[PDB]
Amino acid sequence: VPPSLSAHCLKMAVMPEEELWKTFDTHPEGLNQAEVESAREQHGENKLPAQQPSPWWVHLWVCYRNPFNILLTILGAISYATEDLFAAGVIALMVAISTLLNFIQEARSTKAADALKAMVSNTATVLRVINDKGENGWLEIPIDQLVPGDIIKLAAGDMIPADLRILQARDLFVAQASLTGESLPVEKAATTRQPEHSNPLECDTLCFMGTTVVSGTAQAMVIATGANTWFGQLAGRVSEQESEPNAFQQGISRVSMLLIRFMLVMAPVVLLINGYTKGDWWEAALFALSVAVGLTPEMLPMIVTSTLARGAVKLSKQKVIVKHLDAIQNFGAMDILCTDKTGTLTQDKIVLENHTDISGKTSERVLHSAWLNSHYQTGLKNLLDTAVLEGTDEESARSLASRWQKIDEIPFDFERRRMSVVVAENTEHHQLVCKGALQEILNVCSQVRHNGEIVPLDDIMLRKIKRVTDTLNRQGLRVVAVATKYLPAREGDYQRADESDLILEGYIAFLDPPKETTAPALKALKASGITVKILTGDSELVAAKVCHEVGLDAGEVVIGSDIETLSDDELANLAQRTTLFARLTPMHKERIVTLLKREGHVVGFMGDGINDAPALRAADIGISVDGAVDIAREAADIILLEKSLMVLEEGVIEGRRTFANMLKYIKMTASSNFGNVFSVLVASAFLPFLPMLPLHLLIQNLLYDVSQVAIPFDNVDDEQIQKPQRWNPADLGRFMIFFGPISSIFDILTFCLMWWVFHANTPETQTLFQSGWFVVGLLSQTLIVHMIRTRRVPFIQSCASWPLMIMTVIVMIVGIALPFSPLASYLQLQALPLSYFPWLVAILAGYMTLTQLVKGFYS
Ligand SMILES: [Mg+2]
Repeated sequence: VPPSLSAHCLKMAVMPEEELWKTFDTHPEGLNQAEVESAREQHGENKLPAQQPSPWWVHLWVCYRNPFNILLTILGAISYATEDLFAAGVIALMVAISTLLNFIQEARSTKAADALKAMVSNTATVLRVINDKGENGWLEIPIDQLVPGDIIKLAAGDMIPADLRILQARDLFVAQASLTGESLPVEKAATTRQPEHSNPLECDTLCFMGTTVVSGTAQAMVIATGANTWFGQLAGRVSEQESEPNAFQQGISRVSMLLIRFMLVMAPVVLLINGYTKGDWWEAALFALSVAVGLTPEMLPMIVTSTLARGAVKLSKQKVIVKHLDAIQNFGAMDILCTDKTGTLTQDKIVLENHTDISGKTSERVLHSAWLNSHYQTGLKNLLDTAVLEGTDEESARSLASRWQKIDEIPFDFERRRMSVVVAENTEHHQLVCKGALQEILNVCSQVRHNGEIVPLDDIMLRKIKRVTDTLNRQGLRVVAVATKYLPAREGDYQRADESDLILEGYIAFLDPPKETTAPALKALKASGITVKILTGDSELVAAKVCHEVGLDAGEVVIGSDIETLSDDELANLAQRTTLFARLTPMHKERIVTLLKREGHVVGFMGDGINDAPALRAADIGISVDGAVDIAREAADIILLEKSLMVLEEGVIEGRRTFANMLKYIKMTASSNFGNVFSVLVASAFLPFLPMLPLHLLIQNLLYDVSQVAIPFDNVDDEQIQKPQRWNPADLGRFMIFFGPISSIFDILTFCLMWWVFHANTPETQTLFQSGWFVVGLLSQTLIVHMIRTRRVPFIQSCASWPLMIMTVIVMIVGIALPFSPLASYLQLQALPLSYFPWLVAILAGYMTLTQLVKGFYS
């Protein structure tokens, strides 16, 4: 920070507002097109939404830094060094395919996740001159067009586009955690109320760029733009913009890290045992290359990405359009679901039930009062208005339409949460009818009609009305109170201020029948381990009653007022053991989701509201609907076609299947590779030659992975997808430790069979031995898949899908017939005598039966 720029801000904050208009050449009405153009030409332009794009060459490097590709490149270069061009070329092709696949996937991710902030859809509210004749108005212009000395208006949830001086403010609060480091918002006043000057960042009359407005409204004037902002650049995200990678790529990286760990503790050991026993350190390093390449699945990223892609494709037919590949991983493992009640628990169809007055008696004059407000409205079509319109009879409707004529209408606004319609049956007096939320109705009503008699509205009547609508809400009934007022005829236009001293004729009640499909869906969601939570903005009574029909156990309720007082940890503790949250603002939903995220649960939020998008952004997975507002869809992570918990439940089941397959392949390949590597290690000392060469091991792995291409099409047992899928190397390591030595035992048997029975006990005839262990190693690896895929019995209690069973047969045929081919010469393999095949079959059958029997010892 420059000291010179640290004094101009203080001077402007302490400068009188009277002289501020002339200093920046700004008028109270605003800035015209010519004035704005001159200011832009002279001072410059503000921070443009455009940012530095990632070059094609630069993106390839970050697309390559992942540890798996580094390990593969190291192995390929080493194989090139040790006079092995074929293996090095194959490894190079594998790493190139991996890089291209990661490239296309990362381009898709960048399309899905361009940056932390779009900075393009963000605009600013400026006065300007819309009519160009001094009429002015309100415009939504990009922040880049904000010139210095421009009058702007601030509202809650709007980030500061540039440095501004507060001219007028009404309870304006700004979160300056980025600049000042304080999370607590600092109130901003029109005049500097701070006693001590010389603190430009702490000045209450100055707001800097990069900060947001927590609450309140204000009208400030821009003082700096472009590089003149105290933030400086605030847009130099040229490189390392996506510091956090996909959780999917993170999973692949940690899986590769486990195997790298195993290599770094096993390859040196082999180098020692064979290399000290014999003394040929070149062959010792060749053994080290063999063990290092033994456990390194070549197409691990290819198979995992294929599995996730197939999951995403088959979810598309289940009305679950998943945006990103990574989203499936979080979708399977999700265990807490936070949804609003309207549209998921209850169908959005809203029928009308009852015509009660303040006394609760069924009164039809309340329907007469309500019908005019709905019919004589010219605003946006309302489904509730059509409901109350249908509620009334046709003859009475025609009589009312003939008797009354529309005069004026008050549009519905969130500030008052009410809408009023002015109608008149004659030219002497006019009748104003207003409907809305109950509390806002009593706030504007001073008298009520009790049993058809006008009575002053005292406190006892307020309490009795509160009790009766409390009973209505406990029934599950959305109460809407209707108010009427008689005023003399006038030529003026009625405004929101005219809704005062009205007479509350009665209350109308509406109910939402819960979806017929939602009860089994909620019963099944708990059968999948998913805990359903309701974060609803409606009344606590209505939500509690709604939870009863569906079958969800409301238990004790939590009101959004209480959660405001609590801190992060206590609120997280409360939210862990509570199911329903009511009377919630969007920030409350975001905070509750973030606090639920802490303990490790993968929390997903489902919403289709305009203000619901930040909750979608915060959660581990944001589920929205195609029929929602566009911004929510762009901020989501799964856009299912229609709001239904049955569709989401089936989507979760399929997203668990995709995870079970993707993890099952990892465990199978890791265990088999570790078994082969262990066998190489234990027999490294005794064999004067390599058990199997790297070119032999690499081809075996490639063919096994080709047989692993059908894994995404496998049939997952219902036991696997019955709980959230967790991914941790702690269990992968012990699975490898258990299921490696079982393979190593039979590989030792194969070593002994070659050494003694077939007399391949001389380094001049190592090819028969090396070739011989290759056929059995490649056959057993693919054959053990059917034994170890399922905890239950291998063929009579749980079978495998056709693609998997087939590809296994094809790879077996390729492996057996590979030595009997011209390709044997280039692969350093040779033909095998017919006496081998019965021994091969015996070894494979023994390995299968043994492994199936031992299998029960995991638990
Ligand atoms: Mg093996």
